[PDB]
Amino acid sequence: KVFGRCELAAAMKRHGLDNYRGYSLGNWVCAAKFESNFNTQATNRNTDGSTDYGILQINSRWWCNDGRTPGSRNLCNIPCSALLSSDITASVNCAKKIVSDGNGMNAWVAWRNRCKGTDVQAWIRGCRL
Ligand SMILES: [Cl-]
Ligand code: NA
Repeated sequence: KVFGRCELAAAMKRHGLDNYRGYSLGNWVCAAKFESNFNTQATNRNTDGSTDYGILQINSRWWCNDGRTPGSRNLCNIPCSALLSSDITASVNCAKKIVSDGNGMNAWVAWRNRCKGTDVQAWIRGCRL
């Protein structure tokens, strides 16, 4: 599923991401924009052999099981395929664990490089929230 910007903002809000660990909704929508371009089906192989999955490009080295990442953990206790669903519940639940891991949203390199310090409120501007 390719979400609309405000459609994704509404779904992230319903699932409790709006100001989760102090990160406003625009931060989450900005991260999704540059990670996946709002595509739930996005996958990307990393140099280390891990893969990133879904709207927030969650990595198989720590967070989900894909059966092909040697030495990895599954700290969200989910198949990585669950992160590609049109229903973002699994991605949101796993993102809450990741953002709580100690470095906040710096866990998402694209958030640090393209969202951090920017006018992230622009990502929810015009949305009925
Ligand atoms: Cl933080
Ligand atoms: Na894994």
